Amino acid sequence: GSMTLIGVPRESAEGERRVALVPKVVEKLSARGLEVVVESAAGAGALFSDADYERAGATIGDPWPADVVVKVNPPTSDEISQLKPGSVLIGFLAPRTQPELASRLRIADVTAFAMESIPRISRAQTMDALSSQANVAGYKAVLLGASLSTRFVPMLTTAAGTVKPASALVLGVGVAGLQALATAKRLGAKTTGYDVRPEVAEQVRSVGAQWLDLGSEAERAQQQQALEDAITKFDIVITTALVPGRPAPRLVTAAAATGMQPGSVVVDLAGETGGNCELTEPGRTIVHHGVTITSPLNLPATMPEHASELYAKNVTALLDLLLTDDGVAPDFTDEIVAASCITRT
Amino acid sequence: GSMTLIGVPRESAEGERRVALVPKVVEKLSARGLEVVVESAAGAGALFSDADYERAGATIGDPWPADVVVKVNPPTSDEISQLKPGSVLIGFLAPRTQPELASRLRIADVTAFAMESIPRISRAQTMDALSSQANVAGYKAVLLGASLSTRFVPMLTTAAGTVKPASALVLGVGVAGLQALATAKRLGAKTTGYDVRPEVAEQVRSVGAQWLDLGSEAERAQQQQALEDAITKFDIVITTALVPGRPAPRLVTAAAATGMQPGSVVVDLAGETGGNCELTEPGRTIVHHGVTITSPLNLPATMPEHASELYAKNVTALLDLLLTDDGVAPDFTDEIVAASCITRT
Ligand SMILES: [Ca+2]
Ligand SMILES: [Ca+2]
Ligand SMILES: [Ca+2]
Ligand SMILES: [Ca+2]
Ligand SMILES: [Ca+2]
Ligand SMILES: [Ca+2]
Ligand code: NA
Ligand code: NA
Repeated sequence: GSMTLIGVPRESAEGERRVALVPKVVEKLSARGLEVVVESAAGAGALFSDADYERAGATIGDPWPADVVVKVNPPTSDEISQLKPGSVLIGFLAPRTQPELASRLRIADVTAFAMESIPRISRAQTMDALSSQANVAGYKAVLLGASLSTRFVPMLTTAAGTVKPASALVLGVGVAGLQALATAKRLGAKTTGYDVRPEVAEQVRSVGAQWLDLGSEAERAQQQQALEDAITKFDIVITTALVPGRPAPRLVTAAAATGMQPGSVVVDLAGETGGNCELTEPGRTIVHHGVTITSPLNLPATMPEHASELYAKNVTALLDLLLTDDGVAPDFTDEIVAASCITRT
Repeated sequence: GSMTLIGVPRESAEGERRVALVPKVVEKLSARGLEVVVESAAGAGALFSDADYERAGATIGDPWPADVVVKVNPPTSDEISQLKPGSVLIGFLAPRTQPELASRLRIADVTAFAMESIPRISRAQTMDALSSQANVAGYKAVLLGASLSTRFVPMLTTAAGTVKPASALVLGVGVAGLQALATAKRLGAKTTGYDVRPEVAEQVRSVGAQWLDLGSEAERAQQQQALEDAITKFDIVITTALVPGRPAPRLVTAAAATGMQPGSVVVDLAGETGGNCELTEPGRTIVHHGVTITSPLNLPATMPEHASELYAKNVTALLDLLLTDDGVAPDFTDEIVAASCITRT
């Protein structure tokens, strides 16, 4: 590993607090003989110091000309300009929403792997960055809902009075939605999950939530109306549904939100692509007819040490495929390597 | 009840969102024949509307000249100027920290009852406003700690990696501290409670927390040092200890806080009286050597519907003592009435 240098930059995006490698993971790479260069204050968002990285065997310095640069968010034009020809870049590279990025990296002679493009196969389970970040997001979505609510989540019997538990509904039960159900349940909520994919029922039940069953043309309208009616009954509604490269599916109409009791909260995780809720204002928290509608845009950044640690393990699992005793040598017959590389033509 | 008018003002204090009666409680008073006047937008902080109050039988109007005015925070000079002679005022009246208030109310010919001065006796269990508000505060303290942490609270085993649970320590286990222990446990933390009163051990254990045992002159120093060392081991530390009318007890030294791991959080509930933590900046969240120190000043206001509902039940339980078929007639031979009245000389 001594001839291979891995570079970790500070994330430049507004509000970002994650860093692509954390000191514990850097320590493992150093122990294997790889050289790691970490940009000064790269870990500052996650409350790490430069000394933490140096203790893990890194040097503090310019990360951009490394043989392999590992980062979180897509690189800016100015960042790409600093990559050296023949290098590898690993990170979220927005293959759907930033298609020019692939072109730019190819022109720069950088071989680049998009973490979003890691295929959903058994061998890649440890490399699934979309899932690790979504786990953090689902957990923090519940904390945000509970923090904005005007009411307790758990049932409590106090000397002053008794209160019923909150009912929480999660719409879209992928990784974030499942973690939201689990976290809401921990906190004492009565929980219900809904997803257009029927096979998700088992997962919803496995975390102790009720599976919402609604009951083609005039039937589809009865269904939409049944979903709208169901939403009005909940104190906390968390929406998570995405379509890669497309607007977020509309799941919470204006009427549904308006029909919720005062002090209820809708936590819409889909704000970057338009929101699942018609009344969502991306990146803001607003009140509509006494109902709080909030649209966090980067929940992983709000819990940045564990978001970064999990992400770092995802990135290093992929990197381990790319490394041989000879240094950096991606095997393009490996499905994971071929599927995630955005620069190969 | 038809000849007795109860007035509910909008709280004027910066950041306050509670209201002394909520619509559900107003409904009960109306049903008994009492007239209730609620100031317009009094419930707006808790997301209630004027229509909610009118539906509960209230009229919307000037609350100050009522026979009984019920409010949350101590009245300002201008508010006192609007009370009518011969009226009753019930609320938090800061008997320790605002002694002139009693004098001012006496001069105004108002008979005033401080909720802080409700005696801690069996008959007054339903009237304990300090406790109901502290329950809300302990719960919201944990949500705030978990929201500021850079790490998960629960142990999780994910495809990306496993994380250990957070350890939470609560210093001062009265009502807020006990609810903080219970809430942290719900969320998945390993919990420990500490209090200078030994009899609190049973309460700490009853919520599934470990009781911290530390081990006169040089012994007291060994104890302080043992507490300091213990604090460094925790991911979330919640401090709640108060002395009525005096500075908050110092429980977390600068060294203790500094010795905590990066991304750990200290949630100090005692900021209004100086803070339990030496590094606390009242009403702010700061970072010191990678450790987050936060000092919320009004956690009840952050969950205002249930804080107000419980408070409303406390206030109305006292009010029921003061009411007879004849209207307002406090019996000063009743220990609760005599102990809580601050204007009687
Ligand atoms: Ca080299
Ligand atoms: Ca090194
Ligand atoms: Ca390898
Ligand atoms: Ca009258
Ligand atoms: Ca009336
Ligand atoms: Ca009575
Ligand atoms: Na409901
Ligand atoms: Na620890």
